[PDB]
Amino acid sequence: MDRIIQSPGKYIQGADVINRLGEYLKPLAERWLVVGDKFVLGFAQSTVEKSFKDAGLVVEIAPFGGECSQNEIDRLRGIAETAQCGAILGIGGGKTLDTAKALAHFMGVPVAIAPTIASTDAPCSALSVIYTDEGEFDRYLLLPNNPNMVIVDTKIVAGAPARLLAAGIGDALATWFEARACSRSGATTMAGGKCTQAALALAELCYNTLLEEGEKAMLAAEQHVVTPALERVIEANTYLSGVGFESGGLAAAHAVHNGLTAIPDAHHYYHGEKVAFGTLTQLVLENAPVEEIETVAALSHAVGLPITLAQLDIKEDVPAKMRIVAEAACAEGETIHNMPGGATPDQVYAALLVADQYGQRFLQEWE
Amino acid sequence: MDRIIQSPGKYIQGADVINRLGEYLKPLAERWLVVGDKFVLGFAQSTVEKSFKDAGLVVEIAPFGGECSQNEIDRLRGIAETAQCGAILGIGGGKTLDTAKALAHFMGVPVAIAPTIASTDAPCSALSVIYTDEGEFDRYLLLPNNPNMVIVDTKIVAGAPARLLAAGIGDALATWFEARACSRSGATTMAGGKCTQAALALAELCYNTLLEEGEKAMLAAEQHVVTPALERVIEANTYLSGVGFESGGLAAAHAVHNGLTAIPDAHHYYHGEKVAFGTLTQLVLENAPVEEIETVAALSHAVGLPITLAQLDIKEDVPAKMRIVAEAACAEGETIHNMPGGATPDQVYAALLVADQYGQRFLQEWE
Amino acid sequence: MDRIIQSPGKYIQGADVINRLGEYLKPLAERWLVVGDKFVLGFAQSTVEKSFKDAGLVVEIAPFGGECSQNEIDRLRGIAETAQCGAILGIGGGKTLDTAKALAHFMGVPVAIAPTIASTDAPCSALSVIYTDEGEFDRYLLLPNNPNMVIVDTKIVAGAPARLLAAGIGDALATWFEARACSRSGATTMAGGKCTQAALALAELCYNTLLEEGEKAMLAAEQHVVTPALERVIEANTYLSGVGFESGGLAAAHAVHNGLTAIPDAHHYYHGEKVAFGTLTQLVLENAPVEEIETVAALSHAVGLPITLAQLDIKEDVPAKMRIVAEAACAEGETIHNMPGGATPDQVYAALLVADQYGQRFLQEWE
Amino acid sequence: MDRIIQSPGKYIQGADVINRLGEYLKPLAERWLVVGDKFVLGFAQSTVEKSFKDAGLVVEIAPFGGECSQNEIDRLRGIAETAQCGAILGIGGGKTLDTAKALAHFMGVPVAIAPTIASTDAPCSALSVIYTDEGEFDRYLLLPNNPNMVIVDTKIVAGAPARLLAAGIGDALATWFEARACSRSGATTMAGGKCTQAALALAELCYNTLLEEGEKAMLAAEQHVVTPALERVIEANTYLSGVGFESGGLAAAHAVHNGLTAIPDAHHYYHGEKVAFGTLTQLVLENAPVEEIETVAALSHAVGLPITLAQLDIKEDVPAKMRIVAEAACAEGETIHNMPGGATPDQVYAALLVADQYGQRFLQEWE
Ligand SMILES: NC(=O)c1ccc[n+]([C@@H]2O[C@H](COP(=O)([O-])OP(=O)(O)OC[C@H]3O[C@@H](n4cnc5c(N)ncnc54)[C@H](O)[C@@H]3O)[C@@H](O)[C@H]2O)c1
Ligand SMILES: NC(=O)c1ccc[n+]([C@@H]2O[C@H](COP(=O)([O-])OP(=O)(O)OC[C@H]3O[C@@H](n4cnc5c(N)ncnc54)[C@H](O)[C@@H]3O)[C@@H](O)[C@H]2O)c1
Ligand SMILES: NC(=O)c1ccc[n+]([C@@H]2O[C@H](COP(=O)([O-])OP(=O)(O)OC[C@H]3O[C@@H](n4cnc5c(N)ncnc54)[C@H](O)[C@@H]3O)[C@@H](O)[C@H]2O)c1
Ligand SMILES: NC(=O)c1ccc[n+]([C@@H]2O[C@H](COP(=O)([O-])OP(=O)(O)OC[C@H]3O[C@@H](n4cnc5c(N)ncnc54)[C@H](O)[C@@H]3O)[C@@H](O)[C@H]2O)c1
Ligand SMILES: [Zn+2]
Ligand SMILES: [Zn+2]
Ligand SMILES: [Zn+2]
Ligand SMILES: [Zn+2]
Repeated sequence: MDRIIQSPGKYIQGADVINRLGEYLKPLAERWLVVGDKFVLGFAQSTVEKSFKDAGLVVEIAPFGGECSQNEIDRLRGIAETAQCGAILGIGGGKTLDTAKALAHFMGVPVAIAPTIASTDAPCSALSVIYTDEGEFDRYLLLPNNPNMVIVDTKIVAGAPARLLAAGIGDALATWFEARACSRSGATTMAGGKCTQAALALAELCYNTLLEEGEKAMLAAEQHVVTPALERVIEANTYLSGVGFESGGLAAAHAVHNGLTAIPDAHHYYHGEKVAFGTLTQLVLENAPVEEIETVAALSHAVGLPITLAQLDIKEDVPAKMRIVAEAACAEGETIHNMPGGATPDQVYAALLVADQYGQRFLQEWE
Repeated sequence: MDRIIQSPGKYIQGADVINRLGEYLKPLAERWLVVGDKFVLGFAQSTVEKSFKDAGLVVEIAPFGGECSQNEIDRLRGIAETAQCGAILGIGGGKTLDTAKALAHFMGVPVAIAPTIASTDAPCSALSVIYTDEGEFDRYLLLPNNPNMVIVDTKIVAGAPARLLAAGIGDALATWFEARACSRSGATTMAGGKCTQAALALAELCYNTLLEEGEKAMLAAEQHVVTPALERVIEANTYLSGVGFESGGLAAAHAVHNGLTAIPDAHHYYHGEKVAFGTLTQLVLENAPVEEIETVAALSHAVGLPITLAQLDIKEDVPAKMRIVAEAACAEGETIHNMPGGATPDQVYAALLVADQYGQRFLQEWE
Repeated sequence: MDRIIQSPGKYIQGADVINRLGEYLKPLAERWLVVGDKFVLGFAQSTVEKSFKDAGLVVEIAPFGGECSQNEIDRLRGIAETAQCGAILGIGGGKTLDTAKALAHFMGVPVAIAPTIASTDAPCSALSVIYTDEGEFDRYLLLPNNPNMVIVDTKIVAGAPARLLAAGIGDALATWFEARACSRSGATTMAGGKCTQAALALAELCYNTLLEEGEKAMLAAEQHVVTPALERVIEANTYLSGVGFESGGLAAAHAVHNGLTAIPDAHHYYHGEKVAFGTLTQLVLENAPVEEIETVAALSHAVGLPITLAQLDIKEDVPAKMRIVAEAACAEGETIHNMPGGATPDQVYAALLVADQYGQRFLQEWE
Repeated sequence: MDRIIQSPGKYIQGADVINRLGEYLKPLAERWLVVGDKFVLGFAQSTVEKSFKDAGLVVEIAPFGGECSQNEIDRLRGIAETAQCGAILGIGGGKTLDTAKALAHFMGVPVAIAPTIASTDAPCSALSVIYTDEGEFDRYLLLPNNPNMVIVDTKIVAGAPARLLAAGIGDALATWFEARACSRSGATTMAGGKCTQAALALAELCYNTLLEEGEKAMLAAEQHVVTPALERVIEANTYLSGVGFESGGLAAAHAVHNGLTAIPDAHHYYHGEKVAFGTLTQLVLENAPVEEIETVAALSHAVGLPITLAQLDIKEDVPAKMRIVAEAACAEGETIHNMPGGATPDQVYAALLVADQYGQRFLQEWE
């Protein structure tokens, strides 16, 4: 069938690009509603206002309630209609960004996306994940296009807690493995077609970038400063991983992430931290070579991601919980079925326990 | 400076995808002006009308005058307002697509483009070239965004003259060398910033695809059939080179192309045919290793592109003509200035004569 | 523009060459003033006198006051005019040698240079660095030629404190990295032109020599004896590094050295010890691969050079001091601007902190 | 023994650098004798006079007799004292440069040389060959130093006959093999000591430059234009081979050259043309591996150098002539004695016949 690749229309990254926001956004619309993470507005709200004002734009700022829920979106629709804005800007982490995309779609207007962390591969995709106000999965909202514009201030990312950069590394490290599995199996992507070569190349670049640059990038995030390694890892966590997962494919790592959220123990760990264990689980399923397993385990360990179930607070009733994870992972319409030859609940259960054992031996040997 | 990559929002490629234009375009608008010339509407019109009709869309077919000019745009816009079209589809070669992009810009509506050939890398880009009704360059029209949707029917492309596929290879083969040069010089790209890693990776993938698949694809093109090699070369010629040139950078090869168009002798050659000589010229300028120049000359020769001035019909008064080419290639604003260290007219002159001598020696040996 | 390489007219190294000084110097002049480091004159003054006397030359010996200042040079001019000498010999470390060059230039006579340590790349260059008597930077004196003759007694070098050989390793280890950056950026060299191939080759040889021979050479310097590894490292620290920096180029490592001298904490560390940290800082800026960073950090550590700010006594108020270092490093006319794409004060600050972190982890891991 | 490298003080190369002779030479002297023959002053004189005039210098043009002989030197010195010149500029080919170096020596003043061809490696060296007014070898004049300044206008060199560039390649291609042999035998170099690492690295760079760039440069030479390949070959032919031979060492190839000049048949060939056969002779003597001899024969053949005795017009009485060559090459004082293990007349005789047979087989295969 057809080969399809999707992208945001334009992706921009640079130090202090928050000062140029207005100038980049001006071609899209004159009037703007900003949906902003509260923490971020706390240090940056004047800077944002000045950026728009200097470009001759009209802007109103709405603080974000914190969850991408139907209620929050509806609240923001009300504010948007009153403002009669021609476009939405999301500025924050993934929850803020998914909310802005959904809002913009319901208002039928352009959306710009300004990640203030590089924590997940949400920013670039044509998808918003909707939750209940209690923080539970509600539904996927499939958008007819990717954001018009994605603008990443690398200095703001560098000032955020380093754990959130690690989390994004854990999210993005899965990308190549999942897109390759889908290539091998011939699976349809979220873009609705088979893999392009472009998408697999970006997915592989993502993996190699993290291997070469991940540890260097963490030194910079820990000191809250911008270096070339950090710029490269931000691009990987954001553009490469975004295009790679959506237009290259999802498989076991994401299915296992979803499984793990059915366990209360891990629910407050970051998306990428759960994806990280999902990647190790996937390498058991696809029987990756010893040196590949070790390379991934070593990078994950070096940036502080979990490589064991105990690092996700899964310490008691492990067999029973892994049954739950395995069943959820193989539910109808999960992406585990994109693996070459598929995966049964028993195969995933087996992979979970064995990945945990590999993690546990890796750690012991590290003293 | 910021690092920027731009892309069409969605790129789709597949055999007989023209049957699916409706389902794919539906999410963007209900009412469409379809702009195509007589020849294309000749084979395509009834298929388009049925695909749109079955998706529940409205179409207004507007035969195209053949030239991308302000008058032609105004006329078509005339027709589009009357019909109350929400979106433009261009279907055909580069002049038709250029026109649909410009029209859609002036009317503030989305654009889809459906190339029926793969002969240049211009289609996916955020640029429209405006011409006189007589066919002379008027001005470049910079667009605020790349086409919303690009849809390539590989079966229609396979039916086009094989010469046009080779010409496309000639245009796309420059991509890597020009992006690499701009990366070495730190030049600004047409997307408005410095190179992303993503853009450089797609430019290099373009090059490697053409090396690996070029000759195989030309066998398919000459038999007018679709193979995976042809599919890959079409992607390289269209998506990879489009992103590579616009977000990776242009340099000497394109500037030499422009110089060659000041020479009446070379008027009957396609864009990519002149660019193919420009690439060899560039490799002399940057003093590429013998093995690289030989690889490029061999691929160019194997798919029928020119590697000498005589194969562009430049046979008489060659010194005098190359002074003209060199002076034009080095005109203020030209992309030759993106080469590391720049290039003077004298340097470009020298490279033109030596690239020609190199091509001549290469042809002599080949027999 | 023009490609230029500069050299001393003749470079000589050998064990006990101090005995052949007179014979080597005789073609330049009959009457000589020797400007001599006091420590050196303390053990070698009779040997020097005998060398000249045996060759039939006339010599007068002036002990060097210790700083290359305008006053010291003026004092020595007075002595030289009275002596009516036809040439100057400098014998000592870098401060003695720069003084002799400056003196010889002001008297308009030939200069010979006899390093008694291999501590910096001063000896061979067409430059004298002038200081205040208080030991502060005054001005660069650009000489119209390099020394006529450079004569290195490898046994005298071997008898000096081993720390001063390490210091020279730290000075010379920067050479390849800086000349390569300048090659990449197209920067002008101190010789006034673009890089020759000759200069880059000598710069690269310098780096590879230190990697292969640095540790072996330190064993010999510690035992105060001459081996082939020591002879090779002396040549690297003196001729290779001299030609390499002047005719290949300076970039971030030297700019960072200059920054660090604005900090009182490090002021009494040797030139090369500060350059060593500057090299690690540069490898952050140019995003060197992990294995290159590690190779350089390991060699620097093995010969006793600093790889952390604490090893230069920068232990308190580090952020504030690194702002100072970064601003000085990027001052107008510094060589940091020779890096590909340049470097802002923020980029250099970032590189300083991250290089320090890499150093600190390297040391921790070394237990 | 001491390790010594000698070099010209400053080497400058660039297109149209003749326009900058004044600014570059100013630092050495105010008043100049410019020595050039009719032909060179023919194209160069007005340019030189304007460059000097604009720098504020005085010039006295002294047309050169064509032969480097004691009479010619005395005459010119005559003119130089009258004019009260502080420095000599030689401009032209090797006989003019030789003369300027010798003159400047006898008058005790600095010398600048501006080669208008790149056909031998003699220009940069500290040696002048003196001849009879009739053109016969009189004596070698050893100079205490290399030229103060060497200035090569690559655009003038590109205008010279292509044959002279190839001849230069022939002269420079020996450099690495002769320096390597002297390094293996421990022979003393013309600079008066054992090999430095620097000199061996420049000799090997010369070889690799010619391999990589030789054929490319010959295309530029034949079109009479400047490319980077030509620039690199000019540097190899002039600076790298000059330092390589004088500070690296001469061996069999030069001795064979000398032997070949005792044979009237080879009189119409350039120095580098005879040396090219001498190199192949040397590779037989040292029993170089088949792949090395083939590489050298192929490069020599590709740029038009002789690889057989017939291509030096030695066609009759070849055994008898090769006895003469072998005896002369092995004369007391000749450099063949620097080969590891030495060489007897019989060994050299054998190598000459076998090198010829090798060349003949190589030409037969090539068609
Ligand atoms: N749509 C997709 O394709 C896709 C893909 C992956 C993940 N997601 C979604 O992404 C969400 C997770 O995003 P997230 O982990 O970024 O959560 P988030 O948006 O809640 O951000 C995490 C935390 O980071 C803080 N933060 C943000 N910027 C900061 C800054 N500059 N300095 C300091 N703190 C800062 C926020 O205040 C917040 O507390 C989930 O809802 C998940 O479903 C969507
Ligand atoms: N200087 C220039 O103007 C220049 C230079 C180089 C390339 N080009 C490009 O080349 C084009 C020139 O050709 P054109 O304008 O006449 O375009 P065109 O559309 O007429 O090109 C040939 C056509 O034949 C069609 N075709 C033939 N048999 C077919 C079959 N069996 N099934 C399906 N399709 C079939 C192809 O699909 C294609 O549309 C330009 O539009 C431009 O894109 C232009
Ligand atoms: N001109 C240039 O291109 C260039 C390049 C680099 C550095 N420099 C200059 O070099 C200077 C630093 O030179 P340095 O570090 O050699 O300083 P230095 O000349 O003061 O020598 C350092 C110490 O070594 C001692 N010493 C010298 N020879 C000895 C021996 N044989 N045995 C024992 N002790 C011996 C001296 O007495 C002195 O105390 C600075 O002024 C710097 O600006 C110039
Ligand atoms: N046995 C020998 O004497 C021997 C052997 C081998 C090589 N050589 C070398 O070759 C030389 C022989 O040639 P020559 O002495 O007649 O030297 P020459 O200077 O006349 O050589 C040719 C000249 O043509 C000039 N030229 C021609 N067209 C030009 C243009 N358009 N622009 C600029 N310059 C242009 C070149 O610059 C060059 O100076 C010797 O001087 C020596 O260096 C000598
Ligand atoms: Zn994810
Ligand atoms: Zn093009
Ligand atoms: Zn230094
Ligand atoms: Zn020679």
